[PDB]
Amino acid sequence: MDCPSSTWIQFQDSCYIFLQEAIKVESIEDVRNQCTDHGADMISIHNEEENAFILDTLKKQWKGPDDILLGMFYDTDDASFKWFDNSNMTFDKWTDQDDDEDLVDTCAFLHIKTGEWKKGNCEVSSVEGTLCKTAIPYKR
Repeated sequence: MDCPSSTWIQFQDSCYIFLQEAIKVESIEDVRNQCTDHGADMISIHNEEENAFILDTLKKQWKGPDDILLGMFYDTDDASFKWFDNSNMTFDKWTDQDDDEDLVDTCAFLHIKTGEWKKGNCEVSSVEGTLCKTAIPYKR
């Protein structure tokens, strides 16, 4: 087992788990805590392979919402969307959305249906589930 438990789905070189945890999310760092609690961090897409993986995988193993939070945060200083994986956003499935100055009002969620993302950061408490991605040093 590369992954901690069987609820962890191994993909390429990482392990994924959805834990629909209802917690007071102050910032996306708070929601991302749900994952860090498991030694993981929020999901991070570097290819459609990941994007479309999560997409089915979510519903295939776990429940599956219409959209899962991406593990992407909006650094308002850089004004960038960043992966909690701490790696460059080298891939993106951005859909055409409405976008004001700040998209801090919204967060980034990958759409379970199509695999499209929304812009933002989850600085809202309305997050009850995040996908966690942790890499496995076993395959690193």
